[PDB]
Amino acid sequence: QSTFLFHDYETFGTHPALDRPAQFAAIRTDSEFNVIGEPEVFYCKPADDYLPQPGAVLITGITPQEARAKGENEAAFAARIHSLFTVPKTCILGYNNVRFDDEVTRNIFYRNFYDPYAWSWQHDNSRWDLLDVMRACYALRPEGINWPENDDGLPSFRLEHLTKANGIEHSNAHDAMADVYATIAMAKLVKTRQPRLFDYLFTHRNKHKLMALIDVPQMKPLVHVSGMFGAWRGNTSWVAPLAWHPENRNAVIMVDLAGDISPLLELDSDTLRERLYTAKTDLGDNAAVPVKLVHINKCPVLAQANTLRPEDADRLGINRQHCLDNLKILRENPQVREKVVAIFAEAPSDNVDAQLYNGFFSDADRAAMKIVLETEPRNLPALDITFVDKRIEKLLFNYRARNFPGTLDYAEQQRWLEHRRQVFTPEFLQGYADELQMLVQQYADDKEKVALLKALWQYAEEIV
DNA sequence: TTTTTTTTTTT
Repeated sequence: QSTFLFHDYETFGTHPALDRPAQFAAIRTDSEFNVIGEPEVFYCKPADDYLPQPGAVLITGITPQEARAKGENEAAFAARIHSLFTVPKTCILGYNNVRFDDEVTRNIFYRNFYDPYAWSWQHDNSRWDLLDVMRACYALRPEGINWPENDDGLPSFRLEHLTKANGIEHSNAHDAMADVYATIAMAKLVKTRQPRLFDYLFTHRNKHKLMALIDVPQMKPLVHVSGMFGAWRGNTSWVAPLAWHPENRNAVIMVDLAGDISPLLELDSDTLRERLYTAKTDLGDNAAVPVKLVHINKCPVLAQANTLRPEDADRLGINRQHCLDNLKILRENPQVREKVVAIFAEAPSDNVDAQLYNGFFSDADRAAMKIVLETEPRNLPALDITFVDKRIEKLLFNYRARNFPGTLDYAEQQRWLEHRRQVFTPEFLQGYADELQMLVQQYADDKEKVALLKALWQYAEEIV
């Protein structure tokens, strides 16, 4: 039988490729989300070349020390996660996971000699994200479920706010599992209150399932939901697919039909290209370019035209007319599509860890890495295999120097400290201080928080 | 199998 898999991370920072993980959580589930298997949780040892960015530690409450003690080396952290995720017929998911938690999962596998995509592709493996489903469910069919309004009075879509607003427990928040359960809790709330909707979002999660909606030459008007539209509009507005992104066929070029199209008609690409790369403030007394890219491969909420009903669009405030007129004009303008699609025809990182998306690895290397996966820590020095990619030869030096310091050789050991020297440069460390200071000054009142700010400096000493 | 500015989200 096919299964879901609700997972969650706790990291030492936002950026997946640079900031490292700290904790993991996961639960296997059936077609109706009921709890199969043993709840799995590990910790990840932070290597001797990285300092957690305070903000992460303050909100997680998880110090590196704790992780160094409780946790396994990143290789095992990967392996153990890879082994859960490689299970066939699985829909691996979480909250914001596609935007975040999964990326980490990629960079981990990338770092530790694995396929960072296969886990959500090979042997009938898919993925999903409830965050969009919440926004959608509020936007279109909010019957039954509660949604919390903020200070100003706009709907929140935090897990911590949605849980407390739906009876689900979230004492001990930002605790790997506590989320993973409270994450499942919502799926059963959406399959209950609007399975009508749920199955729609679900079945159309896959790439090939989305093309059904996207009619490009004729520009069929679809309903879309992203946080990018913002809470003020209920994260919703109709869109018309102009074209497939020139340099990235995983992206479709859409038009916000709720906005003011005229710029598209009354400017050239090189201005529009400036006007959409213009920020929300310095676009002064003008209109904003109502264009956006929807990425098909990222479980986007795409629905059929009439899905959004007059009962809903009135509740929200989106102006049916404007979107139609604008469509009429867009279909009556076969050159809007000309420049807009030109815009996206203008095309680099230095650190190997962030060098994930430099294409893919050739079948020659795919083997060569899988063979490095066979080699026991002993023989990594010994084995002679040729590599096409320059990224691997680098990755292998780090891989050993973090996960297996015992394997290091007299020279390597001193190259590693010379790396650590280039990493931990005086002023760079000073920053860390200024930050810790400023924060402890900010969070001076609290003792339990400061307790961490202390520990991070303690860590920042001994590690250096 | 893959990636500048919206907006909100997770750590």
